[PDB]
Amino acid sequence: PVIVKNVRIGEGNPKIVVPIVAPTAEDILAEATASQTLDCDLVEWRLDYYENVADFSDVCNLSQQVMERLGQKPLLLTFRTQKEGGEMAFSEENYFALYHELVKKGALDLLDIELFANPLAADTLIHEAKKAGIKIVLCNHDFQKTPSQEEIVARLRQMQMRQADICKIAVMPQDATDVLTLLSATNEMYTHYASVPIVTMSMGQLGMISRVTGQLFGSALTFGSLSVQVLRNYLKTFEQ
Amino acid sequence: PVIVKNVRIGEGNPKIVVPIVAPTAEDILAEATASQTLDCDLVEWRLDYYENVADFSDVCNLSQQVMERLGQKPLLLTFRTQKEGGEMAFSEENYFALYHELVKKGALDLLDIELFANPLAADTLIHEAKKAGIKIVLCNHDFQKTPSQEEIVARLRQMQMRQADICKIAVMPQDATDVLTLLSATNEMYTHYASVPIVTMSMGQLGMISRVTGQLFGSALTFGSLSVQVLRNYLKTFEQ
Repeated sequence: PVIVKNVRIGEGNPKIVVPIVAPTAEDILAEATASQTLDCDLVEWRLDYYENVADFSDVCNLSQQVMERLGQKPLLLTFRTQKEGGEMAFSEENYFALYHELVKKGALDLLDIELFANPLAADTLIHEAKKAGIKIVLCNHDFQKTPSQEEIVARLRQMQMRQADICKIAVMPQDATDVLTLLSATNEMYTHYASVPIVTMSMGQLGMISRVTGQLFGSALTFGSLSVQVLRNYLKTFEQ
Repeated sequence: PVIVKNVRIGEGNPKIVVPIVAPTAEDILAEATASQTLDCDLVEWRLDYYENVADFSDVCNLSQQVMERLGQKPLLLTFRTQKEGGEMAFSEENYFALYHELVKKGALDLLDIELFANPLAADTLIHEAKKAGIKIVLCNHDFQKTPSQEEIVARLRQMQMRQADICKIAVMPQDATDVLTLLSATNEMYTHYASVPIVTMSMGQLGMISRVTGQLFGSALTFGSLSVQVLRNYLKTFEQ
């Protein structure tokens, strides 16, 4: 169980994550302040939405102001790359340079790193982040399709092998079978291979059940904009 | 799609069944009247709870009174046998004799017959009930375990082969894998073999999700005492 600011990720009910996707600084701070009265456990600031994300110092400073308003909720920072659903084109070099800077002079508790990004660069980044006390979330997103159950499991297993603190995968269902594929992949990974927390979801309207069944099948985080209030309520209903 | 009093079973969202399990006629009538303002689509009266179920004429008359109070919601009549989770010991002979009288002198829209009951007696009953315009629900309940995915499918296919209007199976999960097994069995039956509506569920707290996922995986009916209020709300949230 990964413990950050008293939030026990990988224990009890799935912890709730709200994303900030606002593009202006002013709205990003407002929504951070708003999280203080939202029924969630942590906050993900999505970097690839931020209009000034190419200014790495602006981002580091802004990250400080966001943290100050979070009422001691963990702050996850994520630059989702374009090939996995992200908002903007970004060179690999800028991808790793931004993260290295946040690690040095930014505020954050967890760092999102895509499994498929340049591993040599990513591994070096991982150790620099961990040294700073940042928890690592390795992750993969397929927004077009659902890989086979074995491939989802293999990807989750490769993240754990790369010393992820938390392994995450999101896949896009095209029918109800794909949702089962994701749910089963989640169950197999969790019961048989996982010794760190894992996070999975089947995206879209078809995969929505995957966002409230985390306790049953072994998914330790769920993301809420399903809204965060409905999410907590639904988690309690399906609580084991 | 089985259409009964305008309830289109097998289309759109899962239709909600509220059971009546009160033991006295007084409370059974009270609950039938109360269903008129409950957010449900039909009503199952569990005969095996009824203190006077052995008085077949009393049951026939009571069913008439129940019907008058249903605001034109379909009435499903069910005697669940002990071996399948029922409330009382009851001979095979009295089980068929009860249903036969109901077919002739009772009021009911759907009749619940268990797959494993004496099939020759059961088939003769089925044609008599259909002749009286009654829909047949062939069904199986395992309240202690979950059979293999293939067996669940085979039982559902056997129910359809015996000319069921609706095929139903409830199984008992012992872990998360068992719930998936049931959900997967549902999906496979629905997509590859079903030409009549099917109803599936994984019992208990573990399998609670299978009560709100009918539209996604192919289950046409869901039962709520989850309460009927919560159920409809939850069906709308996960609606496709």
